[PDB]
Amino acid sequence: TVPWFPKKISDLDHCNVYRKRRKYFADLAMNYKHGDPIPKVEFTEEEIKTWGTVFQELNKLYPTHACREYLKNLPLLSKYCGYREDNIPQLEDVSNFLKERTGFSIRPVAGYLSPRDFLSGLAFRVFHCTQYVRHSSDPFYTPEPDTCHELLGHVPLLAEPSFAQFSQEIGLASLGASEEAVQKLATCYFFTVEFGLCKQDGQLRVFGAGLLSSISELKHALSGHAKVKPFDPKITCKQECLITTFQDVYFVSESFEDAKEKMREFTKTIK
Ligand SMILES: CS(=O)(=O)c1cccc(-c2cc(Cl)ccc2[C@@H](Oc2cc(N3CCC4(CC3)CN[C@H](C(=O)O)C4)nc(N)n2)C(F)(F)F)c1
Ligand SMILES: [Fe+3]
Repeated sequence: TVPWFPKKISDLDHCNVYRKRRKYFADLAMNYKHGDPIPKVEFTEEEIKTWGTVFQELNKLYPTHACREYLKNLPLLSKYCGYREDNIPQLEDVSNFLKERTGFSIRPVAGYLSPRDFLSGLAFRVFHCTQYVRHSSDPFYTPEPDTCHELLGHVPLLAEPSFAQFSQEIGLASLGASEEAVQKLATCYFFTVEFGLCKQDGQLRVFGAGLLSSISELKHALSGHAKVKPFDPKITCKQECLITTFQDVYFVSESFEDAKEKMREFTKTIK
């Protein structure tokens, strides 16, 4: 039997200091329903400092590390959505920017959704995003997603039509699929959207969001010390997704158009 899956965007409704603060964010996400403006947050001074460190250090790296599509959209976000060292962008603002650019929108989320539920969001061009800020003790890498990761890792590529299409298609393929198919698609997502490298004018560049928000892993990924294989869905889908550490291997796509084509061939075989 086919599992429940959303048929319209609203069906996604059916999917000590620091701890106290995290509960505040978790409630904002839990109370949200489709159609609501995403609640705006007044960030603390410490939170803004953490953002500023992350933002300043990553922006020194992007020109030499990030793919061209990332770099194209990054300045648009400083102009329209308040991306600056001294200001944490709001999810509602970013959501409205994306809706105009590619039809993508944001929903706040408290922590992880299942891979099935997360991917189902992408089918409607909805990206579930956290709103809290990583703990100030390690700005350079965090093992759980935070708003810095969403805003600097994901958003600039969600604003690119080719990438938005690629992402949506992973979601669309997942809807009502078998457990095994969802796992394979989630793994493909992990090694493209989350931790992908691509080749542009012969150089290795970064498009993975998890790399683009981690000062330390971004540098590691292009350092020459990392293992690197071609993106090939039938092989890549078998690779373990790790969380404690830097990735043991990265996959290299040729372009967003090519990765999209490879996923189209692949998803035929898992229907
Ligand atoms: C999106 S999906 O639903 O298709 C999917 C695919 C594969 C696995 C999972 C999944 C699901 C659950 Cl319920 C729990 C955990 C995971 C995976 O965890 C993560 C962590 C994850 N982070 C964690 C946080 C950083 C960024 C990336 C790492 N450093 C960054 C930084 O410092 O800024 C932030 N990103 C993904 N996609 N999955 C795990 F299996 F553990 F690796 C989800
Ligand atoms: Fe992510």
